[PDB]
Amino acid sequence: SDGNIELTITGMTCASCVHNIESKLTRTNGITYASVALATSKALVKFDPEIIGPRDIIKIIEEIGFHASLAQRNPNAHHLDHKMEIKQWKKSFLCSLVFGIPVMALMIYMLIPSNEPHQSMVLDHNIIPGLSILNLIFFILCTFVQLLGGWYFYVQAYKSLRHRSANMDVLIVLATSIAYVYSLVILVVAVAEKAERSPVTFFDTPPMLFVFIALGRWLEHLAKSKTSEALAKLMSLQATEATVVTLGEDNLIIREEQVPMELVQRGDIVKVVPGGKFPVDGKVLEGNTMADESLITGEAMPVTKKPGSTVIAGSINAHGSVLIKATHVGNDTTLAQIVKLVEEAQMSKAPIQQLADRFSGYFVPFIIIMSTLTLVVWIVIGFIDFGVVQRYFPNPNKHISQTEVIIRFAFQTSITVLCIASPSSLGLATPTAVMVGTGVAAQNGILIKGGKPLEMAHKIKTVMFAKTGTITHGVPRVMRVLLLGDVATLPLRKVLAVVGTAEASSEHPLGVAVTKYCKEELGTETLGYCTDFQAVPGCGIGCKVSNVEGILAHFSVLIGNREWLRRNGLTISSDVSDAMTDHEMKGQTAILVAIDGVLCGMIAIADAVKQEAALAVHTLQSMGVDVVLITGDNRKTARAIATQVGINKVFAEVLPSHKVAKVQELQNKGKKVAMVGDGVNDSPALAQADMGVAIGTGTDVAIEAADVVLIRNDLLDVVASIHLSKRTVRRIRINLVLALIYNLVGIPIAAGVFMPIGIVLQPWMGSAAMAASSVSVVLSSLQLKCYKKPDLERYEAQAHGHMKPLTASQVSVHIG
Ligand SMILES: [Pt+2]
Repeated sequence: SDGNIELTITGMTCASCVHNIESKLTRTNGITYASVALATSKALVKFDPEIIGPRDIIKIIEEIGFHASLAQRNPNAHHLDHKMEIKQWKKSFLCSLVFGIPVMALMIYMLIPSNEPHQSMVLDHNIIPGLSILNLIFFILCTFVQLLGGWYFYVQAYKSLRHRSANMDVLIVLATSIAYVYSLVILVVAVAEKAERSPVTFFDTPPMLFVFIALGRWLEHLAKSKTSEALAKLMSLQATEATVVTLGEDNLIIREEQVPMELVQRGDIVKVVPGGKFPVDGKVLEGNTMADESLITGEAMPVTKKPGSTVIAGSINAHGSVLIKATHVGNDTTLAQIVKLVEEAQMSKAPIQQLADRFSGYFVPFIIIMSTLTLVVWIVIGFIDFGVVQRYFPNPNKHISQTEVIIRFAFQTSITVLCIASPSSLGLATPTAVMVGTGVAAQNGILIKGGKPLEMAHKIKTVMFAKTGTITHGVPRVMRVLLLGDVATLPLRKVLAVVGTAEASSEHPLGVAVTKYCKEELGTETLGYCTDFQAVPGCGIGCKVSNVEGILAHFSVLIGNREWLRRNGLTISSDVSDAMTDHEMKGQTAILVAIDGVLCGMIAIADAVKQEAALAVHTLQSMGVDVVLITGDNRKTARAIATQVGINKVFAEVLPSHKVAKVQELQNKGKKVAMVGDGVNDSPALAQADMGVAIGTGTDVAIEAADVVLIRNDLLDVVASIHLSKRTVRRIRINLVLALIYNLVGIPIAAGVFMPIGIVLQPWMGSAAMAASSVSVVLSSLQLKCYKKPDLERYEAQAHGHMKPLTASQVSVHIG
């Protein structure tokens, strides 16, 4: 609501444009944030709304030199497809192959000596003093290459040089221009002086530079396109046509229509045939069927659906034809929300990613300075102290004087050094790994958002679980109802009816269960009236019940915890004090009933802890992560459930009001704490925590407090979320090393420092060793896709043997 804009930018090729754009925008006044995604080719900028407008931002971007526009909503396939660039680079490589074969054949013909040559390689027979026929062929071919093959690089360098910054094609244009001009000058000098020998010239490298450049830039885009498979599959999964039906009286088909999604609205009725996708989320009206959504939520078992259930826009129907009423259409569907969340997942760049952006904006000038320094130092060392170099070039050649060999060596070693740098491999090391990790997570239910939580989960030491809806099933079962007061004037029917009618006003999770229970044993569909319903969260409810004859034909009611009756001034007895103890330490909480000050009786209410809770708590304990449980229930109830799962420290009697101070005090020691909440209920608690985990939120992934969202209601996915985040963060570190070892080794070698050992590279060898670098970085990222989701028996394996039981004695409780 702060005028936060999202833009799409076309034309970002080099990895150095991101730093330029971000610095130019942030340095401009009135802007506090700017994130640019090279892979997605978009931008996310927030600013002060009144000072500047979106058109001003577009104008600034156009001034920088990029074409930008407002973000579109549905069309994203071509951005993530990379079709145009792959096709163009493949076409360019095939086009440039026609001039790489002849020069390569001529070069290889020179090297291998024939055992019985026809004339002993007279292909270098001079015709005009200084101009051999070989050099004529090479000159013609190189002129055609420069006037026909390097045009695109010339255009890119010209458009980048119009502004202060320099992209990565400057290196290519400089290399080719120098290798052309020096050779042309030396050839003209040789011809004019009428020398007998044609000097060795630099007319062979431009033909071999462009072939390797195009091959590298084609393979690199072909490898990139495999990183966006998850987004491509998710986006190209929603349907575009629906079968609109109209119901006369008894859901009878009046008529049929086919409508696009942009015209269908909420409340419409649509039918699906077997084998067809559900176009819109909605409520099942009639018909029994079952559908599988393994491409949406990641589960393998196909869910069964009955009239009155919900559907997911994207699942495939199997049995029969079913009519449903549309509820969410368009951007409101779960699939659209998932796609959007994953899209802005690659926007919050990590600090290491920001450093990598900063380093790659100051790379090309560094390479140019290093190349010029190498050229000058080689010339001066050759011209001043020839002894050191002639120790390794001792041969005296009459055809070319020793002055001319030093210059040629200096030029060769100053061209190879700037022809071997690979800024792109350093630029795209981390973004590809981040994208692949997020996609492989999203295809498994875990819905990690943002790049910061990726490395946040690496160093978390304490995890925090809530009780209801997170550890246990969340749908409580009523065990039994006990009566403590009178039986004649307070029969079972009366007390259950009045408590059910009293709680019917409320919506607290445990009370709806007891109300529906009361309905099911009394068998009465009617109910009375409740008035003066005082509802204090975390304390209890107090009210009065009227119209008590509705159910009894077949009243100040105070319901709450023990202190709730203390607040209303009700006495303390001993038989009631140990009444729930028989059940309280068995893991079922108990609610006490007192109407008009009369201790009517007690009810035991239970909710079963999920099976997975036994192992998920232990794996984190063995993985090096501590665990703490928090709840607002009684201390004895927390103690019982803590032992059943194995958490030593618990925070009980926490009223739902504060629930942030306990998180606050844990973070006060400098450690990192992440809480596993439930969603809309515990939004303030998740936001304060460093990483928010929202578990069991099906088709409600639009959560802003939490930075990690889990669709399936499984505690083991918490383990997989941490276990997969570590496996990703390690990949950036490995990727950022291969881009530094290669550069800090390929520069000295191309600088000719290894001359005494006797290893020197011609420039064409300085490009074939660069195209392999860019692809190798991407190929190291794609290895993450080989990730099998661990199964229940998988965790049973490494956890087998050692499961240490614990008793309530070694269980601490809260403080204050
Ligand atoms: Pt380059």
